[PDB]
Amino acid sequence: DSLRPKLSEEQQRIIAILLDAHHKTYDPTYSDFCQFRPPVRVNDGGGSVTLELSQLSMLPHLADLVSYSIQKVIGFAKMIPGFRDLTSEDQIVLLKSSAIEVIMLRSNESFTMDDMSWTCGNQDYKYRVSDVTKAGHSLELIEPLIKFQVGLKKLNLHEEEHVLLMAICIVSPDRPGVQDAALIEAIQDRLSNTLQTYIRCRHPPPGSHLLYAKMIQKLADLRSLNEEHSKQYRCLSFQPECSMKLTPLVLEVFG
Ligand SMILES: C[C@H](CCCC(C)(C)O)[C@H]1CC[C@@H]2C(/C=C/C3=C[C@@H](O)[C@H](CCCO)[C@H](O)C3)=CCC[C@@]21C
Repeated sequence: DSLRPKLSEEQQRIIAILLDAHHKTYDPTYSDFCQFRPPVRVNDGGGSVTLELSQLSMLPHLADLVSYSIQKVIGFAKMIPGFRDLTSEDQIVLLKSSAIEVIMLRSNESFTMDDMSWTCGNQDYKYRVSDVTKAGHSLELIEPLIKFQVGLKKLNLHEEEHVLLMAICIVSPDRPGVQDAALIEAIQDRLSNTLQTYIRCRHPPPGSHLLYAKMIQKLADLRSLNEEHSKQYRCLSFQPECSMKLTPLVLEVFG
């Protein structure tokens, strides 16, 4: 063929709602960042696990940034068509297991290939590999995280595809501990069908009909980064007085 059905009225509403949800929960001016505990950058040119763990100089700032981001994700998820139809128990399972992956996805909007930084930013609010090691993380997370960001940037997603990919990430029927996997799968399928149809209808050439499979592959990549973050957060958590440098929400979500 191959067939290019038009977006239904419902799929059109779904996309409008997700776009609106993202515009209300993602500030592209980063104007709240001055409210976070300030960034501190110690002398660590090369760049010492002992010193990084001793000082955790960027952790209060980046933990506030991540906590703030988790709050925005909860807000976004609440607006996903169908999410509120789930049990409060399943909503929380989905939120806590996807939070770090959605933060990695939504952070792509501040990421720039100009210098491979998340520029929120300023100079104070520009985050590089070395800022992330100053928060207690190691290259086994950071280097594939940068690779992931570049790979995602190069998909050149429409904002519609970006918000759908975040929604699909969150409403995933295979997360540990979900009860109503069938309901979650139904909601995800509706979103996935919307995304597939959108790409067919609206995405030039085509056939860049590998775009959907490239997007699904990013979801698998995110599971990997999630396991590695979990390992590294555990070792950060062993640092005496680390909990003062985090926040209640971060402690709960990642504990
Ligand atoms: C693995 C890290 C998170 C976990 C850190 C922790 C200390 C909790 O383990 C990194 C993931 C990316 C993260 C990062 C920027 C993330 C952003 C996400 C968005 O929510 C922000 C939107 C703000 C408006 O709503 C903005 O795009 C920046 C920079 C430098 C590495 C990290 C701190």
